[PDB]
Amino acid sequence: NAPVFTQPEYHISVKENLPVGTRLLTIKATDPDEGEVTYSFRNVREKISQLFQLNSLTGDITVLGELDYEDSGFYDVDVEAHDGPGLRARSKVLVTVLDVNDNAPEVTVTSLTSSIQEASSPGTVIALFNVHDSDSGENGLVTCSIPDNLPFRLEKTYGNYHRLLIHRTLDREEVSDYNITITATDQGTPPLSTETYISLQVVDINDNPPTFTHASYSAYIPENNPRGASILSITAQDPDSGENAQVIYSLSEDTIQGAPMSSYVSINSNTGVLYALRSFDYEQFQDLKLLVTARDSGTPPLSSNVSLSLSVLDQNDNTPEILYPTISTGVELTPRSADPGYLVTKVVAVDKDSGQNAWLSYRLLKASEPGLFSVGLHTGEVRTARALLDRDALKQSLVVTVQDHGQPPLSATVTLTIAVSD
Ligand SMILES: *[C@@H]1O[C@H](CO)[C@@H](O[C@@H]2O[C@H](CO)[C@@H](O)[C@H](O)[C@H]2NC(C)=O)[C@H](O)[C@H]1NC(C)=O
Ligand SMILES: *[C@@H]1O[C@H](CO)[C@@H](O)[C@H](O)[C@H]1NC(C)=O
Ligand SMILES: *[C@H]1O[C@H](CO)[C@@H](O)[C@H](O)[C@@H]1O
Ligand SMILES: *[C@H]1O[C@H](CO)[C@@H](O)[C@H](O)[C@@H]1O
Ligand SMILES: *[C@H]1O[C@H](CO)[C@@H](O)[C@H](O)[C@@H]1O
Ligand SMILES: *[C@H]1O[C@H](CO)[C@@H](O)[C@H](O)[C@@H]1O
Ligand SMILES: *[C@H]1O[C@H](CO)[C@@H](O)[C@H](O)[C@@H]1O
Ligand SMILES: *[C@H]1O[C@H](CO)[C@@H](O)[C@H](O)[C@@H]1O
Ligand SMILES: [Ca+2]
Ligand SMILES: [Ca+2]
Ligand SMILES: [Ca+2]
Ligand SMILES: [Ca+2]
Ligand SMILES: [Ca+2]
Ligand SMILES: [Ca+2]
Ligand SMILES: [Ca+2]
Ligand SMILES: [Ca+2]
Ligand SMILES: [Ca+2]
Repeated sequence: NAPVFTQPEYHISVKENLPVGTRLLTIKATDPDEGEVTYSFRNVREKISQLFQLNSLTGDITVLGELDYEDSGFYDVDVEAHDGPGLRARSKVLVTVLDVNDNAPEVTVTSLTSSIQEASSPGTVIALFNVHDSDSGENGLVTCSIPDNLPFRLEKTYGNYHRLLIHRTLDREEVSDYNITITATDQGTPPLSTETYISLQVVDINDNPPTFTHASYSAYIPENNPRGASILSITAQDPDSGENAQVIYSLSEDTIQGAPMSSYVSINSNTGVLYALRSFDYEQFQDLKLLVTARDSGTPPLSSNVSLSLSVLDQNDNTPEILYPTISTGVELTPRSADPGYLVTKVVAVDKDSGQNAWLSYRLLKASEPGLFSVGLHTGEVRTARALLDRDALKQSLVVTVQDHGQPPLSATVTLTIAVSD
């Protein structure tokens, strides 16, 4: 009779990743009469013909083309058998393909937002993306990941549609740009990830003013100073960017000695270098109060004020004046009967400067009769040091020198003519 298969249908359950040529199964037919047995496909299917290879003699079924679960999951194959002339025996072969997580998730970004205002309202849609995975089961479910520390809340809009919203108010002065990476994680083991990142640039509002490094300033200038002298350097900082962060310096206008402030001090608008336009004579005025403003470009401008206090330092640049005596007989008198210590005269002198530069000391330089008189060091009193004698001359002359105590010191000289009275 006809041959007999060991089973009218053969089953197998294999994974889709089975290498080509791997033996799938083996079909057996036997003749019961007492040989040569043919094994051939029955109704050849083009997909089944490409995907499965069997020879007649071995009767083994091996893989000819890679099986993709995503293409087809079940195969119904018709097989028969010949003994030569006799009736062809029929038998089915059923191949169950299993799913292997061999497709990482594919993320398609539908909408996006590439810029956001600093003081913007939270809740703006940053991105609306959808993820699709070709695999099946838990190998096909997908989760969307965003860095944890970054303060935003991501939620799923509907089904596999997700939204990326702003949970925390944004401020440009913290970080400039963003490289936000959403990583798609597969649930099937081992998991397969596919990450996609989006770029962003933060809009910058002019909401911060320029701030000075010190709440108040104070500089010092010598009395005489060159034209265009470098007095100070001022610097203010603006945490913004672009036009909204440039600094421009100005000197608020006041009046000194009836003259505008622009007469003595200028500032460079770009570099806070304070320049002195004239020399500040200490005996004319000692100090001036200034106000420095710093603004930014763009609209509207945003500025700040700082209180500068400029002080001129005195310099010994004035010789003492001897107001007494001047060129009334220039001759002072002294009695012949004058006791020791008689106040003959007293030198009067002043000094335009201040402090040690206005500290006068008078000393005796030259005397017609040496031990007769005495000049008070700090009072300038010309007095008698001894009693007068008949030998002493009728007309006397002293040379007094007035010194200031500055650095370096300056002196003056005066000759006193003192007549001896009788
Ligand atoms: C965002 O950052 C990632 C890094 O986390 C960047 O990825 C780099 O890409 C270059 C170019 O192909 C690779 O050579 C590096 O290996 C990647 N860095 C890694 C893996 O850490 C990505 O290009 C950035 N994109 C934007 C828009 O900023
Ligand atoms: C600067 O002037 C503004 C108003 O013009 C004022 O609000 C501010 O207090 C002033 N600066 C200082 C340090 O007082
Ligand atoms: C010019 O130079 C002086 C030093 O001589 C600085 O102190 C000033 O700030 C400016 O830079
Ligand atoms: C601001 O910039 C000036 C330059 O003009 C410096 O001299 C100052 O010390 C501050 O850094
Ligand atoms: C008065 O005295 C001072 C200091 O002794 C001198 O520097 C000056 O020239 C004048 O003679
Ligand atoms: C006082 O005396 C001195 C002498 O050294 C002169 O140099 C000066 O001009 C003043 O007459
Ligand atoms: C007064 O006269 C004397 C001369 O003894 C000078 O030395 C002095 O400088 C001042 O002219
Ligand atoms: C007496 O004479 C002297 C010059 O010898 C003067 O310096 C003095 O002021 C007074 O006239
Ligand atoms: Ca596959
Ligand atoms: Ca698969
Ligand atoms: Ca997958
Ligand atoms: Ca801000
Ligand atoms: Ca800003
Ligand atoms: Ca600003
Ligand atoms: Ca002077
Ligand atoms: Ca002076
Ligand atoms: Ca002086």
